[PDB]
Amino acid sequence: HHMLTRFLIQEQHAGRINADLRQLIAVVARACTSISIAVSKGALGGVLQGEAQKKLDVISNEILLEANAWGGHLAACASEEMDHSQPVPDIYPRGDFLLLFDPLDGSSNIDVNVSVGTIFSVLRCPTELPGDDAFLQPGSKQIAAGYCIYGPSTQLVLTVGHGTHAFTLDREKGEFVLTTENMQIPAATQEFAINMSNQRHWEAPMQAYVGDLLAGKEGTRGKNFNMRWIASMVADVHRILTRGGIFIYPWDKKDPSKAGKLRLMYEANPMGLLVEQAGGAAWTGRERILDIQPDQLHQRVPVFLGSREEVAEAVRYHHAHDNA
Amino acid sequence: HHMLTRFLIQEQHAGRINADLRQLIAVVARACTSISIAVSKGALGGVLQGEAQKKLDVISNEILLEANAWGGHLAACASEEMDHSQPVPDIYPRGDFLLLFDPLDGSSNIDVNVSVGTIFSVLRCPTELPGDDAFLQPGSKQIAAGYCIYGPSTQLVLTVGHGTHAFTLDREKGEFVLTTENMQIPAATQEFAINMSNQRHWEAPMQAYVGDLLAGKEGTRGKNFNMRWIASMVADVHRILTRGGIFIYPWDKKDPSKAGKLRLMYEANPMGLLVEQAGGAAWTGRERILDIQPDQLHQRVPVFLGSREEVAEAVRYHHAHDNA
Amino acid sequence: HHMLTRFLIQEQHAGRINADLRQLIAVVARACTSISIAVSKGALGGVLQGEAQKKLDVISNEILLEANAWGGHLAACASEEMDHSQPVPDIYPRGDFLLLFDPLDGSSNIDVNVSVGTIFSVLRCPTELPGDDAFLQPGSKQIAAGYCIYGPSTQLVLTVGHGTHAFTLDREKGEFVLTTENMQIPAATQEFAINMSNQRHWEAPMQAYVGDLLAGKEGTRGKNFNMRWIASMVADVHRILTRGGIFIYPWDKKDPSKAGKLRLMYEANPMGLLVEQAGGAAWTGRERILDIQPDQLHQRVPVFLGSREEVAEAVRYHHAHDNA
Amino acid sequence: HHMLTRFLIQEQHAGRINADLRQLIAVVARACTSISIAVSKGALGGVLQGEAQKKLDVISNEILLEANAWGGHLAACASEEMDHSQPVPDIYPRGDFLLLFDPLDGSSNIDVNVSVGTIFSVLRCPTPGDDAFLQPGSKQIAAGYCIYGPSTQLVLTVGHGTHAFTLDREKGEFVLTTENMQIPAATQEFAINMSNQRHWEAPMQAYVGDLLAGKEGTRGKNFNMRWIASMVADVHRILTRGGIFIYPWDKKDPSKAGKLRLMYEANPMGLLVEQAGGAAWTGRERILDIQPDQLHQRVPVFLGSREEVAEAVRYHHAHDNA
Repeated sequence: HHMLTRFLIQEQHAGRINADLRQLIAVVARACTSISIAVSKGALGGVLQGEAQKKLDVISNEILLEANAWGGHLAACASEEMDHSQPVPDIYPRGDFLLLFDPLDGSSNIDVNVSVGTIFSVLRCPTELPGDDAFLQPGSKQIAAGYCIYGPSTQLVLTVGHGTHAFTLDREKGEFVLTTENMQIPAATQEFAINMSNQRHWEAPMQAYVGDLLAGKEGTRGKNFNMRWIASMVADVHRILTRGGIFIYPWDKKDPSKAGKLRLMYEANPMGLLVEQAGGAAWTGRERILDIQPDQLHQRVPVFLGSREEVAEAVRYHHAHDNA
Repeated sequence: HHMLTRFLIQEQHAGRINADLRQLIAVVARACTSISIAVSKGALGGVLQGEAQKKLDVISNEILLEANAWGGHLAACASEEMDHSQPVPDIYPRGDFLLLFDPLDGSSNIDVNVSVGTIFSVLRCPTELPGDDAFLQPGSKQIAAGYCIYGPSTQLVLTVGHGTHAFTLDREKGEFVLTTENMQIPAATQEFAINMSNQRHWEAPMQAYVGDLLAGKEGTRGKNFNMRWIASMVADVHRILTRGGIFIYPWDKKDPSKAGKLRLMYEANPMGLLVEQAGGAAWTGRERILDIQPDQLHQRVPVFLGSREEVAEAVRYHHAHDNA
Repeated sequence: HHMLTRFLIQEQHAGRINADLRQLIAVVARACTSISIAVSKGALGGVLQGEAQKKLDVISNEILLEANAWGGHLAACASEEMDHSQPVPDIYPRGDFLLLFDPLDGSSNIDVNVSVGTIFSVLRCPTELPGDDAFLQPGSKQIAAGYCIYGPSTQLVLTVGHGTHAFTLDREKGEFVLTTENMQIPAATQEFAINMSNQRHWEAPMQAYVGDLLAGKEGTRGKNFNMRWIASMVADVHRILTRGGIFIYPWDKKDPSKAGKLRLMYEANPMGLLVEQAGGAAWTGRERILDIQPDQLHQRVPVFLGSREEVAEAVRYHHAHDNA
Repeated sequence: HHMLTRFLIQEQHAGRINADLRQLIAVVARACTSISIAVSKGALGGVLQGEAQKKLDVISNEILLEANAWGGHLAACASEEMDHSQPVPDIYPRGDFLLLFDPLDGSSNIDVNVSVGTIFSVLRCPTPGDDAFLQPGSKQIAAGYCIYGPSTQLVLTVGHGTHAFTLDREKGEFVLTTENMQIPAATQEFAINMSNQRHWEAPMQAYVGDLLAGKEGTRGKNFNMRWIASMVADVHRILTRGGIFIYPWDKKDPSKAGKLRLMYEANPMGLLVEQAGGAAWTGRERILDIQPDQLHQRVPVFLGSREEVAEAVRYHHAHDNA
């Protein structure tokens, strides 16, 4: 059994991460392990709802505002629940990392015992007193991204720029163990995850693309598709990282001013990096997600994730519509 | 702090079950606890896929073949994986119960860390040497039904004909603890669970019904709908038992011979009883599921489950079609 | 590996126990598992003292008062804390067994994190409404005896008259696993367990025996001795079952009325049977413990247990004194 | 619940320890948690005997050789099983701490499911080799043990009292359960290996003889005894409810000044006992003031209720003057 701790040390010896980033990823993994234990207790733990999300915000903020006492090397932190990033305390040393944290992904499933998750992303603080504006970096500047999925088992999935790697929580030991090295997303797929209840709100190339999925063998695609919609992004992506697929949360006309539903800095960029590092693709329908220069901390963006040939197909429907 | 064991003893003192059925439900609860532990280990423990299902068939069949040594009171057992029911060994005392067991519900999710489940149903043996034909009873003759859902928490949901009750596994104690007495499914809902990739294969009233769901506030329904599709029936019904909704797996033309996807005896009937004991409805689109006289052990049937007003609406679409 | 449940089923197939006794031993094992969990939590869980003993009496008497609902087949129960035996409820089926239960052995160690234990003994009820007098049977009439020791690991040690066998609790599974079949106590030893602070109170042969142990190689014994005194009888005897030794709690003059410290029915007889079934000896210093016909349920008796040659030597000192 | 982690952070804000010592105590706590899990599995896990001790030395030396990767701030490490101290790797940053580690205390109990323990001691490296470890016990900046019993408990001092934490097995974290442990000044409980009686020097035999005489002798009260042969377990009882623990000089190996080791056992347990109001003496002098001569020096040990230790010392001083 190859422990996460030995894995991160090997990553330092290979020269892919320094000691500071290894220790920060350790703080996060311990935080996710704490979240895992609370979620695992269900209604017996008191965490089990907007109240469930607030309690995980509490557990997340506590661990992460003491993170520098235990090797976080953080300059600043940004939580999906808060409007602005928060500075690190003066009582502990400051480091050169910006952490973005999504404590509870898949909030509508917290009460109904479907897998939920935590998403995190690590940027570098530009070469002090970092503020909101220091977080506005393209996804390609992430130095680490990952999620922890709380399901029948607890799994940490991470990348530091050299592939995407899955670890399973050994509950007896309280430690993560490497269980899938170098996750690989097959280039093609017959499985799509999209919220089909939003069909009438999508723009035309999006409706044309899905309509062809439905037509299957009887349509231009020549093969039949199947679908899932878990409404935990972490669960849908975890399936895609395991056996391929496409996940889509596109623009829709319900809130026309909103560029999308998922947030660029907290969800699209970290999941996008994991997917690319597993050979997947991560696009808005029209452009590469990781190259967007963010304008605001909480910017929304359409998300097309997964098997790269299928993302390429979906992108083509959009470019062909724009060019018609 | 209300233990499953004490709950069942109260059910006996209340005259709703006898000692034999209480002990069989204890055997089932223990078997689900063991499955829960194996699934919680992920790739570290064993289940981690056809190989995953076979390992769960083995863990289930071992405990269930020694059930009568520990209060099973079983005359015969039928596993969803086996073509035929199996008699219990003569070495241990025989009882008056027929057990239907579905060891792994949601098999396409076993390897991707989404909630899966076990489903079980208890019939009374007619008054010796029962075979497949002794299992062919309408769902209204079930004396017990339930499932165990392996999610971020492990929960056992059960009925013996006096409401539907959810217990959460206390992993420290190894025992189930009552966490929701008298589950109730709201009469109306705005959530549907159906595999929308199969749209082109449905019959017309099914397509008209779903088309109106998609139309939402701009169509005859006057309200917008949201959807999930987890492809673990236990997870979708567990959401409905918690907060309402409708779950549909209808007839489709992909395999025109088959009346449906889900099995009447192993899936529709036990989940149907749980849903009804929580104030929901359980219909084929045209008739009450629990009144069907089964013709074969592995009979398939279309399934419309959940909020009773929404199920009623779906049924109306079909009855109106048959009458036009 | 080899589960306690399967071990007991094999013991039934061999004709050494029936189904009733197997199920009762299961009830006891389950109760010891629950005590084990409470004790493992220390001050965090509840047990942490007379209040500690009372909390264990409560946990024990609760499980044992519903024992016949789960296969206890008990006619009556006697706890060392209670003055008299208690009948089983008429609401549940009555059986043919008398259970003697010592919930907390080594009570002076409960608060200082030294191994403690539970001791139990099973008699058959003579062929209705058994009272204290039905329990007054010689230890040779026990059909089962054992203890559970709560140490750094939890282990159940048991005999049903065919050797003594140790099972280790697998905390992940919640089940006992065979870890030493056919425990054997070496005939000779160099280790003694006695409370040396009571030396001035012992009778003369007892003082000469121990004086010779102290003299070691420079005295008549020709070998040096080492000693322990834990003041948990289960821990001292557990060492003896693992690697030999002698355990002595003799008569003393502090309370001249009292024949000894340990109780014949709750401590001497069950531990004596386990030691004998492991090839050791169990004597009062003058006669075989398991042949004593008890006069009262709480009779005390001196105890010399362990390596049979060493026990024989201790007995010789006393017989030579009585004959001089 | 008050977590060890929050406890250690308050100790830094109070100015009693710095960030380096807090993180090192965290490394040790994690290492003891890992030992605890292995020991809890008994024969089911592997460790359960010299083979048991070696497997625990392996688990211990592995974690401690990467300690500086996780905030050890170690300059060198010394294990009871090894002859000499071991330097820390150059790959990781060096710190200012000397760690002495006793991975398995009470080795004769590892196979028979009686409480065993780990003992540790932290010195500061002067501004490193074996000789750098030769500091009197009064220069320890931290000491403690972890006792693996029915529960797992970490007992610790950093020079401001002695404090017990209980392992919450579900959470994997230590929780404060006895703040400011206090050893009552007097006692009626003694822990000594009575099988060694004929080997003790005269004052030791007279002292024990008077315990046995009890109310019929000069002491005027009756005594009771334990001997667990895990030092951590006997001292843990004393830290909970008083008593005296004695492993004296004896004539079986006359060259050896005692059985227990000064650096790995006597000094750390002595500091915990003193910080709980107890006393820690050789029978003739204060243990924590001894200047060690060698890393593995042995010393007689009299620990616990200070009045009872003082009584034991008086028997010896009177003998040396008679």
